[PDB]
Amino acid sequence: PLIVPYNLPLPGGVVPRMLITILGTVKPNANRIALDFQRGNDVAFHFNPRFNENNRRVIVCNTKLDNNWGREERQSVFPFESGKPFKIQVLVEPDHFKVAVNDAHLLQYNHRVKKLNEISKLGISGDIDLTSASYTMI
Ligand SMILES: CN(C(=O)[C@@H]1O[C@H](CO)[C@H](O)[C@H](n2cc(-c3cc(F)c(F)c(F)c3)nn2)[C@H]1O)c1cc(Cl)cc(Cl)c1
Repeated sequence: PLIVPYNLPLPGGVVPRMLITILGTVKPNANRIALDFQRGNDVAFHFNPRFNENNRRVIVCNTKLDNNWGREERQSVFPFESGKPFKIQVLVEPDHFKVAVNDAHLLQYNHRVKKLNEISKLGISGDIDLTSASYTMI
């Protein structure tokens, strides 16, 4: 297993055709999970499942620039379930990050941070038992 919060360096940033795979299990009674692709202190892509936001389950996506969050992108579809194993796959594409959960397409997030070669970290945080975090070129 891996220790959470987890820091996975992405040497030289991300590039199109780069596939990142996170394997884990959501804790029972989980409240939140967050993936943070970072460009220094900026968060290029924050992918944040929320298990209880006003008693609803929602995925919140955003970008943080100079310490300020931007305009959120919300997804009704919520594939996660407390206490169950999951797989998140983030495929870096020319115009967006493509997220699939448990082999099902979930969302696309357009690149607001254009310097892909500077998004050199993925942080993994939240109410999970983290099993594996890696990348490969497809
Ligand atoms: C109300 N409000 C929010 O709730 C913020 O929305 C942001 C996305 O828009 C981030 O999700 C922020 N966030 C989550 C986490 C986090 C940390 C962990 F360690 C986790 F394990 C985890 F799962 C998640 N860290 N930061 C969240 O505070 C907010 C919104 C805007 Cl747009 C502006 C402001 Cl000023 C506040």
